[PDB]
Amino acid sequence: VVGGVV
Repeated sequence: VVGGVV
């Protein structure tokens, strides 16, 4: 899994 970005 990977985190999103802001």
